[PDB]
Amino acid sequence: QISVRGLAGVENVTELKKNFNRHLHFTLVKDRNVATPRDYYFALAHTVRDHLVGRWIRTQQHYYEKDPKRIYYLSLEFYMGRTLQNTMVNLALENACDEATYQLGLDMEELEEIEEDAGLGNGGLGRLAACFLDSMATLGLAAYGYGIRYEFGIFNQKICGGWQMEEADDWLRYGNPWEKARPEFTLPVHFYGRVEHTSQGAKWVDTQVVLAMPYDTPVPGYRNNVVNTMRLWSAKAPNDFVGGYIQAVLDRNLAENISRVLYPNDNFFEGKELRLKQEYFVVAATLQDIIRRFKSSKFNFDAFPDKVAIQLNDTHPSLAIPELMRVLVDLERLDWDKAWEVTVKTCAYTNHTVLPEALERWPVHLLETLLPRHLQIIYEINQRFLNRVAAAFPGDVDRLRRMSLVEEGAVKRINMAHLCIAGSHAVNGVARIHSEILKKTIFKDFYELEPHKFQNKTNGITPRRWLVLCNPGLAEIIAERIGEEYISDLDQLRKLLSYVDDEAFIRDVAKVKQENKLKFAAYLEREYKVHINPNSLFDVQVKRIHEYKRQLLNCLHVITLYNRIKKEPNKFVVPRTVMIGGKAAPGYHMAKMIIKLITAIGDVVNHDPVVGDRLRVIFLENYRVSLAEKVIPAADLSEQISTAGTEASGTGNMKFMLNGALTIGTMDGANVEMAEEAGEENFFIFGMRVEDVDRLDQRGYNAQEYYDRIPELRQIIEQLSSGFFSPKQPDLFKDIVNMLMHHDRFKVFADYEEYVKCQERVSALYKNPREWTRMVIRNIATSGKFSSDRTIAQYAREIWGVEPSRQRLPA
Amino acid sequence: QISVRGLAGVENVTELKKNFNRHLHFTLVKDRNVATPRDYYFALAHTVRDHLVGRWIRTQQHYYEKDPKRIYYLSLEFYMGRTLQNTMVNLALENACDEATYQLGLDMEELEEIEEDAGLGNGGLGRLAACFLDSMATLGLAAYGYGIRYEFGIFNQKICGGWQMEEADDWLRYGNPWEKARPEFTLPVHFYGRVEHTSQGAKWVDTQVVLAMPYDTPVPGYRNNVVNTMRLWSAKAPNDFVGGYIQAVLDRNLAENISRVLYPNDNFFEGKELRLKQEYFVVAATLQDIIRRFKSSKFNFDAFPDKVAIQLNDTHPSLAIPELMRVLVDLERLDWDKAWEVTVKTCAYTNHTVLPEALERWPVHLLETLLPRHLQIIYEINQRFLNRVAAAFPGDVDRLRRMSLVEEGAVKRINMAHLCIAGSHAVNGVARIHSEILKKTIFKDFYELEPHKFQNKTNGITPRRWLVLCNPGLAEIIAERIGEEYISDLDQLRKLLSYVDDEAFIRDVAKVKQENKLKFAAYLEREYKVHINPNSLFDVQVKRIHEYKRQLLNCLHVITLYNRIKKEPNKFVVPRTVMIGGKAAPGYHMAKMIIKLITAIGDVVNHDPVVGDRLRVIFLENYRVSLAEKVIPAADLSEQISTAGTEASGTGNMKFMLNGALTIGTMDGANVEMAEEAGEENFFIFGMRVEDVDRLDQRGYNAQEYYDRIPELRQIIEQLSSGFFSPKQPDLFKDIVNMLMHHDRFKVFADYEEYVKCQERVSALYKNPREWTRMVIRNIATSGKFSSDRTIAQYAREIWGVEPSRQRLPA
Ligand SMILES: OC[C@@H]1O[C@@H](OC2=Cc3c(O)cc(O)cc3O[C@H]2c2ccc(O)cc2)[C@@H](O)[C@H](O)[C@H]1O
Ligand SMILES: OC[C@@H]1O[C@@H](OC2=Cc3c(O)cc(O)cc3O[C@H]2c2ccc(O)cc2)[C@@H](O)[C@H](O)[C@H]1O
Repeated sequence: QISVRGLAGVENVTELKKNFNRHLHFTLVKDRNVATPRDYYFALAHTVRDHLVGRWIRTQQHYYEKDPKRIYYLSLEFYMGRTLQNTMVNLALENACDEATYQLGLDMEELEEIEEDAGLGNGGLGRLAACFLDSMATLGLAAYGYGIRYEFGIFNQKICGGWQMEEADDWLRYGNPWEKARPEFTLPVHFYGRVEHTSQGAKWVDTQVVLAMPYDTPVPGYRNNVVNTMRLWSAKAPNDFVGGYIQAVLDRNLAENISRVLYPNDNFFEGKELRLKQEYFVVAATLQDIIRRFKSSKFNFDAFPDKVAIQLNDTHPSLAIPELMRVLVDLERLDWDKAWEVTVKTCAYTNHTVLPEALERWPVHLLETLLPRHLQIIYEINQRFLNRVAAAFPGDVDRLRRMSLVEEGAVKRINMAHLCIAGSHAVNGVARIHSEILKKTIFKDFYELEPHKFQNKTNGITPRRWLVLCNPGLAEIIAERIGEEYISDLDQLRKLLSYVDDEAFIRDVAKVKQENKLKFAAYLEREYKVHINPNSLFDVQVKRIHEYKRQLLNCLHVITLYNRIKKEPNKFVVPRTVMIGGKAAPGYHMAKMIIKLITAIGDVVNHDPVVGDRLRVIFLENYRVSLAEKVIPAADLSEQISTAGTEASGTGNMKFMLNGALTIGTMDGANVEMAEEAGEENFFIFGMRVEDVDRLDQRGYNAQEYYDRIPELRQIIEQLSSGFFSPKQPDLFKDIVNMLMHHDRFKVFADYEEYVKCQERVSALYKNPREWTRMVIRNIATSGKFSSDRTIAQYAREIWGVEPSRQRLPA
Repeated sequence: QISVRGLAGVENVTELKKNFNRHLHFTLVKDRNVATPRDYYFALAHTVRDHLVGRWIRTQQHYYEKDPKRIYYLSLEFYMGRTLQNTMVNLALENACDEATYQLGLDMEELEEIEEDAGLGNGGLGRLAACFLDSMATLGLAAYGYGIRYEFGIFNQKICGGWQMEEADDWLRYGNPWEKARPEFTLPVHFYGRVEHTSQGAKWVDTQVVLAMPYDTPVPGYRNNVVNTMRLWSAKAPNDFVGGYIQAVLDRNLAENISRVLYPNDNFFEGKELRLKQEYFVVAATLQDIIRRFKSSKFNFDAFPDKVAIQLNDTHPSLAIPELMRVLVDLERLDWDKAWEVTVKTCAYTNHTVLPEALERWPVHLLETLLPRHLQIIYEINQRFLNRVAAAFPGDVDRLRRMSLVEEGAVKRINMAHLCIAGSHAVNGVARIHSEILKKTIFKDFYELEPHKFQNKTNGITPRRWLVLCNPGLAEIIAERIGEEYISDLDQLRKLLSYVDDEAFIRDVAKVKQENKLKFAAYLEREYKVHINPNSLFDVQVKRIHEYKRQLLNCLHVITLYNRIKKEPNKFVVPRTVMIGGKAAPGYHMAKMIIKLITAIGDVVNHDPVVGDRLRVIFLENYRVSLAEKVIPAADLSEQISTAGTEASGTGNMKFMLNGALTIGTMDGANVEMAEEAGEENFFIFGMRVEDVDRLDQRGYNAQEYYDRIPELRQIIEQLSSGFFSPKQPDLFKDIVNMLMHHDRFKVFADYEEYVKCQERVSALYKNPREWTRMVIRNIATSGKFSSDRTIAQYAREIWGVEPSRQRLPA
């Protein structure tokens, strides 16, 4: 039906129907007469997975015999989403499976809606991991994702009475047809115990054992026949063990609780023991796998960093550094100095945030108890690292205190970021502005000691999931003009600037948007019986709910729009559907209040007969990867409105740009590079830059000043306090008011005026559909930099020391 | 290679090799080069399971369209063992799979050793369930096994320092290739809450929900193309739910603990709340399934007992009676009287023991809390039942007290046996002597009220698992003489009496035994490096360790044999390997002491150079279904030595008889019917009959009398007390001595003298191998009565009201 979806060859189609029917019979043990849509989805999934298998075995045996340098991407999050569509796209089977299912009397897109998200992440860091796996496979890297097979991913969000309610994300209830259990490669992980020092140095003894059972999931490259592996570990009680026999069997649960659930904190450090156990579990099992694979290869650990790269996604797997030192010194019996040389050449660290509340600072007592040998190693790392600091900066005692892996205080803690910098040959931020901030502020001391350590790798997104999968309409009109090479060479989208005056392309770009908006409107109607005006500007802020992301600033604008209509009812305004969605971490009270305020605004705005269909505010329930794939192709305006200096990069920004939305944003994270790529005349940039936030911090942020000088702001704060948006609970939003007036770390009121005025420019442009569409073409055409293929090629060349390849494997 | 194993057709073999290789590639995702024997086992299992699938779908759709009466066998235990061999035998694929694997360079029997027992039972009651499923499928009954999918079956037994140690039976670690998850047919089960009485009668409200997820396993009949279903329920926390979000997700474990582990009590009632929850879980989910299947059939609950039989394996699923009454009255709104008429015509009860410690007597407070509506219904059942008792036996107030479902005392309890008799149209014992005892003693009052209720169904064993699978050598020499109809018509073994003087058959029977003994000796050598003299009489007592089963009496004989050798070293005796095995329930101290005494006797006997290879005592570790299949075909002498009146039936007795062992036993359980079938001249019967035990109970059992009058007994008791068998812990066996001398409920010393003398007759016959073998032929030839096909045909005709059929399904 669509070119970019590939060929429905008569042979391909007849085989797929045959294999579909074989799986329905032998795999599902179902007759055509009793089979539910869920059975049909599973029959298709098994059929599509069969097509991976030959390439999956051949890829791995190609890496065995050719023995390239292996890349290990360690993350406590893989935010993978659904696998069925992505697999069909990367194997060129989408049109064949669509034809095959149609001939069988089935709608493939209804079947796709049955699959559970693999929601094994919180947000950007998690989704980055997932985009990276896709790009490493597409660039033919010998790459392995290593993580935890959480039984429960990020909670399912319900909205009840306008409030977030959390349900368990039981994603494995009907099984996972993609993964292969590898219980034969199960490994032991140790906890607690103590250290004895003997003639053969240190031994870690009297430990409790937890087994790590790996589950392998295929990662297909784009039409290159490469299939890499994501290995996720599952916690299992060891074989051998007052409540007696029954209670001892039930107590197996405690060890298995290690892989039970994803900690739902986005950009926030909660120092829970169980979280620490998850971090060590993934590091200990993974490094045993890496060492085993290293020893059984073509030929001493001198060559270890020429055969191994360990990339640490944030500080979460930071214990890989002391764990690698433990295995090399305590088990392989290397000298400390050689072990340390190997470790630093093997490991690199990615930082994702500058917010102090996000930094991992584990109490020393917890490490003493859980991981006694790791604490000893961390102390020895610290002594030798501070010895090098004293030699470079003699007598700079405060530098010694600031740089230490040990933080003094009521509770002594280990700074895991300091451990990562000390134990890694490369440290990177995730956008140029963030990487510079790292060198200027939080890691200034480390930058001065080792300037060549510090790099930038600007984030990207995979144009497979984030254009070809989610927006086939837009992929199609682009391919019709420039062919298909752009799908793994996204800089070719620059060829689109040649069509900025082409009436046909202009018509087609607006037509695809219109279709995406009618499809999203229909989804909202089907699933939730929510009606939206599809002739409205779709104004979309989707991301985790946080003070720094300033959903509240969006809230102040929505009420401004409502209050201007009530003041001048007869005055024409561009109709808007304002859509906000995202999950609040369960214990983040302010975030849960903000969700309640969005729904409360909706309760007034959406029922005012003076407003009617000119303005709608809706909270999108259960924002996750599959919902991103539906709403982002439907968006006209992308809200990227973080306080300047607070969003390290963002990736949602890059998805919206790729899918034909215009961006309203601050000069923050990758927004700066996106505005540089398209031209700032093609971006709605507003608000304080980093330097203006710093100047305001220097003289003190007084929010009362803004309230006193802006009548429209005062009216809104007064509506919040007096109970206009909570008439039966008039003091409901006291906490939001009090934070905005007195405790606002993110300076919401300081950007209010520039934001409202910038929003006026957005509406002005929207009234001119031709010029709106021409500005959209200028955005899409310059989004190529933001491909994760670009990001990964930089990692491969500048940190891992390996060369990418688009060249195909032979079958 | 062997006729009874079927045809290795060139086409059959080439297909199996093709499907083996397909599963290795697509199912296991493995190359020939990396594949372990475990992978090869799984490739074969998946290949063999594929052959079930067509027959499995067709059988179930045949029952849908033909709508016969359905039989529901409710058991908290299915002791199934391994499935791979049984499946190949029942589909006639054993020789083809053997040839197919041989051509692939693989030993099918090594592959079979990789499969985990489905050890979802304790002993006889559990194994009876399993034999019954096999026979119902072989007799073309529309039968369903309903139970619990325990994550952990009966514990793995290790012997450490001569002591039992329990390990968790992690039978699902590598998956179960036989079962099909049916998460789509998940049902809710309710716990706790309270009852409100409204205008529409009673409602059960404010309950906690646990979901029951069914797993369906195929049950193949013998070469009749019938494939029935065993449905096992798995506990799952409901969708919707101070430790906050993380703790609430971890707390899902508590509801899922319901299907975590099999209670390892054989013939003993432990009143644990979690056990009660398991009983209600299996009853509530099962009866919802039954009611749904009843409503969606060819046509009011009047016809319900013409379409449904519920068979209660012991009192474990006794709550089916009040549960069926709850659904019919509270949900379907039937009058009490009609509901009760339906319930009694639907339900029947099997009793497995007369021992008071085994009877389920649940505290009323526990039922009040867990199952408030069920307690109300049980009270109303009791009132109406005792009203019928008062009318039949006016003024017999003590009869009213003895028959009540309610037992008065410090703790008021419900007698679940009384509930079963009241709520069932049929009650059966499991051997003629046991069924008569029921009518004469524990259920005398009930027999007088309703004599036509009380039946006998003598236990049986499936000659598929217990002859063709385990002893193909013996199956073969029998088929060579009488053909193969005996395999599902076991009374044809009577034709073997024609060969009692045939020199060839006599030679062949002794040759098969000799081969079985060399194969068992080799297994013991391979797995445990234990050496046994294969030219010794194999004297075997395998069953759960209990005082009533009198492993201790076997112990007194072994030491008698040792003490006679030491007294007269030069005197020739028939060499013996004395083998004892079985599990002790973890909390049964006396049972664990007995295991320790068997190993302690071994520690002396097996190292005395005067004894050498003339006598060996060994404890067989981890007695289970797969180990029964190895040792029972190797046995010369079957020990069945329970105190007369205590073993309801036994089934181990019947296995040994089928496999060419002679029996030494009491006139207890089915031993009486086995001696009647073969002729008592062909059995080594000894000891008190029931009437002699009763006479001893009447004047008081004084064990000191026996000790005072039997010098050989006194010597042994003195060896036990003085520390001869525990030299470093001389008082180790004080508890055994004290129980034997003062508290022995099973009168061990009273049968000592007759047992030793009967054992002398066994040895005398063994010295004459021709006459031993002729007596064996007379045993095998008369074992036909003991087929579970015979037992099931009786259930079908005399309780369920359905006609068996050996006729085949068409494909
Ligand atoms: O940001 C400031 C913090 O926010 C809230 O607590 C949490 C912070 C948080 C966040 O800022 C972003 C997230 O994605 C997640 C967060 O989780 C918690 C939290 C607090 C209590 C818990 O039960 C668990 C975590 C506040 O409740 C807390 O007082 C404050 O320290
Ligand atoms: O037979 C007499 C009983 O035996 C032991 O307890 C148990 C009995 C028992 C049995 O006779 C056969 C079995 O298969 C299992 C049995 O389990 C326990 C038992 C006691 C304590 C526990 O922790 C659990 C069960 C004795 O420890 C107990 O004192 C006594 O009442």
